Amino acid sequence: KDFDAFVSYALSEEHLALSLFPDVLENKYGYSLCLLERDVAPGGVYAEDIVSIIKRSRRGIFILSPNYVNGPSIFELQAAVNLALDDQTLKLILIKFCYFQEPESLPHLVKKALRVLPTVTWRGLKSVPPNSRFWAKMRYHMP
Amino acid sequence: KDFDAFVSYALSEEHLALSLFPDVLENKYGYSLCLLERDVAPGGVYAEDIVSIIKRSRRGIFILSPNYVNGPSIFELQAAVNLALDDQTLKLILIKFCYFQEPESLPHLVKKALRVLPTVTWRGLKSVPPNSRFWAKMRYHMP
Repeated sequence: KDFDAFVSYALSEEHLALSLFPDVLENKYGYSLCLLERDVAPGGVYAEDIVSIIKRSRRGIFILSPNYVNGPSIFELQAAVNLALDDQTLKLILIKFCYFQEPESLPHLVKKALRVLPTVTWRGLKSVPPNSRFWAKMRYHMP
Repeated sequence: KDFDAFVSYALSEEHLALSLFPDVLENKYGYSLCLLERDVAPGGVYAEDIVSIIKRSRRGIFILSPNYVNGPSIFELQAAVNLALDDQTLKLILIKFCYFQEPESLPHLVKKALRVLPTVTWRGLKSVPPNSRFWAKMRYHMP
């Protein structure tokens, strides 16, 4: 394993994933994150790229939103859930970025994980300071 | 390889893939097709299986619709387009099941493939029967 946590995502979601997570967890608290766009080689087969970085990651961190659960992005959480039932060194954490209604024919096991996995509610401006409840819960769930 | 064609999808889109495509191409013309639900053993990683059946397939068949291009199924087509780059034994065909708009955020290679790949139109009751124009074009693009 080569990454503390892999960060999957659909201010904004994108700002929280790509600027805020590495700012706090990497640049301030020294963890080792994986972002698709930074750590993987362009081109390539996206299905393997994710199964690979999942296999080299200690946690999974999923920023849930309506755009996530109704888009192609949900491919990433399914793989994580698949790979997690084989290895439980892999611990998955959801993040409630905003309300999302959950879709109606998500595959069996993805519905299942939504029902039991730990969620940290993202609460906007309050959550942004590095000493916030949000990051506190994030750090608690890191290796 | 070992399959003539892999049939990817998100009456109904599922009836086409699961029922009519075996009825015509498999049964009626003796071809060898791969359906995810039928020809891979359950469990295992969904992203390892689509890459493996694509690698084993002479042809890729993709039933497009808004459901497909806006859901995670869009990653079956993204893999094949990259894999088909490496390997010229793999030829891809697009099926237009019903009108869709090219989603604004597909991977660069997927958008390219929508632009240039051979596209056969599903025309409802007219295309069902074996000697229909849709199956004629289909059998042309088979091995």
